[PDB]
Amino acid sequence: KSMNVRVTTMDAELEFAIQQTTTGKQLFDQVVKTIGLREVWFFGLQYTDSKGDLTWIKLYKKVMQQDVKKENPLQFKFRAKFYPEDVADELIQEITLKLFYLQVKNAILSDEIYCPPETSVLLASYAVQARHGDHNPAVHGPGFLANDRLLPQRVTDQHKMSREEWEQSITNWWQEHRGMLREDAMMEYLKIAQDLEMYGVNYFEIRNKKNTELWLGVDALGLNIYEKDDKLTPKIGFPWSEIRNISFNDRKFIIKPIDKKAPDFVFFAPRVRVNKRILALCMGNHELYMRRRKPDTIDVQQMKAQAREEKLAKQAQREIAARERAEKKQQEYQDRLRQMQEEMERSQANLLEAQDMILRLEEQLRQLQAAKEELEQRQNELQAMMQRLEETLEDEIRAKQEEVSRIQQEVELKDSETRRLQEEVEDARRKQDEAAAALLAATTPQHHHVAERADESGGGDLARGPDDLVDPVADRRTLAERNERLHNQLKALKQDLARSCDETKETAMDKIHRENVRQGRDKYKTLREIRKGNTKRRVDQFENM
Ligand SMILES: [Cl-]
Repeated sequence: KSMNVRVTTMDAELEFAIQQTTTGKQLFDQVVKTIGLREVWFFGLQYTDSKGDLTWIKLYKKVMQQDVKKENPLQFKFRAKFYPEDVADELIQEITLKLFYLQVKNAILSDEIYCPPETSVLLASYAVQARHGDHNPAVHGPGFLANDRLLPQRVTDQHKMSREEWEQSITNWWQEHRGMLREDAMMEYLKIAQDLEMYGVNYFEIRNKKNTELWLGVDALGLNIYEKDDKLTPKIGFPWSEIRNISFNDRKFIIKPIDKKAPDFVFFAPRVRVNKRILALCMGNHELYMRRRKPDTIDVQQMKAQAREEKLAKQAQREIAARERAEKKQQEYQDRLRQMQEEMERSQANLLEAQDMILRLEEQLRQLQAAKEELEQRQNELQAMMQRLEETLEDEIRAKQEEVSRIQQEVELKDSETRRLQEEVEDARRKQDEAAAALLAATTPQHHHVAERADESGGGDLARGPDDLVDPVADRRTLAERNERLHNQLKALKQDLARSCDETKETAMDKIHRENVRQGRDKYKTLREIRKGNTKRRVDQFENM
C-alpha cells in the first residue's frame, strides 16, 4: 500500500514514504514546503515511465495512476519546467534563485546549452564566488579549485591549457568579484546566461506541410522555428501575444493566431507523445507570460516584501566549507520533512478524532431530546389525569403531584447534560478547524500553479491578455550591449583564450555563434527581426521553408 519515493532537487535528496493514493500535488507540496519554496509555478517533478520516457507528474492525478517506473524508491527529479523572462526582475526567494542557478549551470557544464569559451570562463568565476565566497590568498592555496567542476568538456578539449592554467585564469576573474554576496554571484551568473541563444528553449523535431525538417522552439517569450542545421539562430518567431488557441490531432498540431486574417500555423510531430509535451509547455509558458504583463498579486507582493526582509536578516546573522554547508542544508531539509510528516499525522489524527466525537455527540444530543420529549409527554399526560381525578381522592392527588415534579427534576438533569454536550460539540469544531487549517498549511495555494492539460487529440483556447499589452522584446537589450564592464571582460577573455585555441576543434555551434557575433546579431535583435511582418506573412514563410 504505502510507497517509498525519492525526490532529487539540485541541492538535496529527500527520501520519504507516501500513502497509496497520494496525488501528484501532495507529493509536490511535501517537496516544496520542506525546502521552503513558494514560487511553485516554475517547477515540476520529472520521472521515467514504464516505456522509458521522461515525463512530468500531473498534480491532480494519483501518483500510482501515472505509471512511474516501478522501483524502490520511486525516482523523481524536482526541476524548473518554466524559466522566467527576466531573472533579475522575477526570482524572489533565495531558494528559487539557487535551484535555477544550479539547474542552468548544470546545462552549461553538461553542454545541454551552447555557451562559448569566453562566457564559460566568466561564468565559472561567478560560480566559484557563489560556492566559496571571496577569494583569499591567505586561506585559498593553489589548487584550491581542484575538486570544482569548472568548464564544459567542449571548452577544455579545444584549448591547449593545463588544468593548473585554467584554475589560475578563473582565479584572476574570481578576484574581480571581491565583496559580492553569494546570492548576487548566483544572480549575476543567470543574468549573463539568460542572453545565451539556446537558454530556456525547449526544442522539438517538426515538419511543415511541405515536409521540410525543422525545429520548433518553445520558450518564455514565444514560439520559434529553426532549420535543422542551426539551433542557435531562429529564422521565424511568434510572440505569445499573437497566439489564440492551440490543439493537436494525433501527429498534426494546429496553432490558431489572434489575427483572423492570418491562416492556421500547422506542423507535424513525429509522435503524439511529442505533441502533448509541446501543448503543456505552450499552455504553461503562455499563462506565465500573461502574469508578467499584469501587476503583482497580493501573495507575490508579500513574497517580495518577505524576501527583501529575510535578505537583510541573513546579512546581520553573517565560516564553513562548501561540502559541509551542503551536508547541513541536506540535514535541515530532512529534519523539516520529518517534523512536517509527524505534524501532518497528528493533525490527521486530531481531525478524525474530532469528527467521530462530533458524530457521537450529535447522536447523544438526539437521545437527550428524545428522553426529554418523553418526559414532557408524561408531564402533559400526568397533568391531564391529575386535573380529571381532582374534579372527581386527596391522597392520589398528592401522589400524582409528587411524580410530576420528580419528572421535572429529570428534565432539569438532562437539560444540564445537554448544556454540557453543546459546549463539547463546539469545542470539537474548534479542534476540527485547527486540524484542517494545519493540514492546509502543508498545501500550496492551487491558483499559484500553472493550469495543466486534462485527458488522440487535446487542446483549446489560451486566455487572452490585457488590452494595453506591450511585448517586452521590443525594448530588450543583452546585458553585454548595456554593460560596458561586461562587454570589456568578454573582450579580454576572447583575446586570452585565442592564444591557446586549437582551430581544428571548433564545433559546428562555435562557427554559427562567431558568425552571429560577426554579423552583429544577438538573441533579442534576432527575435525582433524574425517577428517582423504580420502573422500571415510569417505563417507563409514557415510553409515555404
Ligand atoms: Cl488553495
